[PDB]
Amino acid sequence: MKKYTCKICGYIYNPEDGDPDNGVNPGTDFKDIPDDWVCPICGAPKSEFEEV
Ligand SMILES: [Zn+2]
Repeated sequence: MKKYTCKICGYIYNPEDGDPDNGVNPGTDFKDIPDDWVCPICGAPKSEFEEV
Protein backbone atom coordinates (compact mmCIF):
# COMPACT_ATOMS: atom_id res chain seq x y z
CA MET A 1 0.00 0.00 0.00
CA LYS A 2 1.08 3.52 -0.82
CA LYS A 3 1.27 6.72 1.16
CA TYR A 4 -1.11 9.54 0.26
CA THR A 5 -0.71 13.26 0.95
CA CYS A 6 -3.09 16.13 1.46
CA LYS A 7 -2.89 18.58 -1.47
CA ILE A 8 -3.89 21.41 0.92
CA CYS A 9 -1.50 21.02 3.85
CA GLY A 10 1.01 18.26 3.11
CA TYR A 11 -0.11 15.78 5.78
CA ILE A 12 0.89 12.22 4.90
CA TYR A 13 -1.48 9.31 5.35
CA ASN A 14 0.74 6.29 5.94
CA PRO A 15 -1.31 3.08 5.65
CA GLU A 16 1.06 1.27 7.99
CA ASP A 17 0.18 3.79 10.72
CA GLY A 18 -3.44 4.48 9.89
CA ASP A 19 -5.18 7.29 11.77
CA PRO A 20 -6.47 5.32 14.74
CA ASP A 21 -7.62 8.28 16.81
CA ASN A 22 -10.15 8.93 14.06
CA GLY A 23 -11.07 5.28 13.58
CA VAL A 24 -8.72 4.38 10.73
CA ASN A 25 -6.81 1.30 11.78
CA PRO A 26 -3.22 0.62 10.74
CA GLY A 27 -3.31 -1.42 7.55
CA THR A 28 -6.16 0.51 5.96
CA ASP A 29 -5.61 1.25 2.26
CA PHE A 30 -6.51 4.85 1.47
CA LYS A 31 -9.42 3.82 -0.80
CA ASP A 32 -10.98 1.92 2.13
CA ILE A 33 -10.94 4.82 4.64
CA PRO A 34 -14.56 5.90 5.25
CA ASP A 35 -15.32 8.75 2.89
CA ASP A 36 -16.31 11.18 5.67
CA TRP A 37 -12.79 11.05 7.15
CA VAL A 38 -10.88 14.30 6.81
CA CYS A 39 -7.26 15.33 6.94
CA PRO A 40 -6.39 15.47 10.66
CA ILE A 41 -4.29 18.64 10.14
CA CYS A 42 -6.41 20.88 7.92
CA GLY A 43 -9.79 19.16 7.56
CA ALA A 44 -9.55 18.61 3.80
CA PRO A 45 -11.75 15.83 2.38
CA LYS A 46 -10.30 12.66 0.80
CA SER A 47 -10.81 14.17 -2.60
CA GLU A 48 -7.85 16.47 -1.85
CA PHE A 49 -5.44 13.63 -1.37
CA GLU A 50 -2.88 12.10 -3.85
CA GLU A 51 -0.14 9.37 -3.83
CA VAL A 52 3.24 10.45 -2.54
ZN1 LIG B 1 -4.54 18.61 5.07
